Amino acid sequence: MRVGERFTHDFVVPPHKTVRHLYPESPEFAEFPEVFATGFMVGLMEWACVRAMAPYLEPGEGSLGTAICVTHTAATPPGLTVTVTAELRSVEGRRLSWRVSAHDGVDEIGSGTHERAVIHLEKFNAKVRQKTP
Amino acid sequence: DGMRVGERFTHDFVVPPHKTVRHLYPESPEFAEFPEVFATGFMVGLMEWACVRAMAPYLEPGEGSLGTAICVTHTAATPPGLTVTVTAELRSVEGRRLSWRVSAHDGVDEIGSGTHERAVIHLEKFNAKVRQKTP
Repeated sequence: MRVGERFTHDFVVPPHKTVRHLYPESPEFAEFPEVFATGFMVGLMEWACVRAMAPYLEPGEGSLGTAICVTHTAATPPGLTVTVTAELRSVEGRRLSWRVSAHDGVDEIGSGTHERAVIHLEKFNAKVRQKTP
Repeated sequence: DGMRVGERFTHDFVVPPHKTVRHLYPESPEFAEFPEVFATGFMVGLMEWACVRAMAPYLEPGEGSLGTAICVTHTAATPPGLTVTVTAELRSVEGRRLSWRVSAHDGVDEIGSGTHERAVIHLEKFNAKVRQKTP
């Protein structure tokens, strides 16, 4: 995997990726404006990075998000297409650092950095199995 | 009043099965086989929720807020059934912009921390703007 490697993916915002859909159990969010939630944008950023690195993972391997540092500079109603671009900026063995950026066809909506660590899936699941209630 | 710098709100949440990674984007084939852990996008929303709850007594009627930045590590994984405690500490207020230090632990591990910034908005003004760009 090479530094400068870019990947791009598009996503038409559906009604069910607004703030209130992120936490339906939240009365405090229930009457927030109908805009693409930051947490959903983060997941879209993660997803772009996961797709870009998938052809470089061995079988039995996966990855986890380890950091997210982004702005969220404009709001997006449902119906717009959000284009995320992910550019690999660093590879420190198991650790990958992406510059992530997103626009909704009208505005730049956010950018910053996302980081990921490559895991062995079997060894990781055992670790979480043993802190599960 | 006005909000006081250094004041803390904490906020508890039992992670249910439906706040795992494959539940953030059910439409994602690429996520459908991820381990069953609390998604970063859900932790981020939990942190916003803590900050929103802390701010609410201080907003004028018709006022709300939007997150404008998030900068957090996510350092341990959390299966469903553990309680995530989010701590939001107010760092600064500069007119409409507030800065928060956000922190989370799942009873076993510290799971993440960093910063979150929000902006106070006039809800109906903002909605009218949002419509100007709906298709």
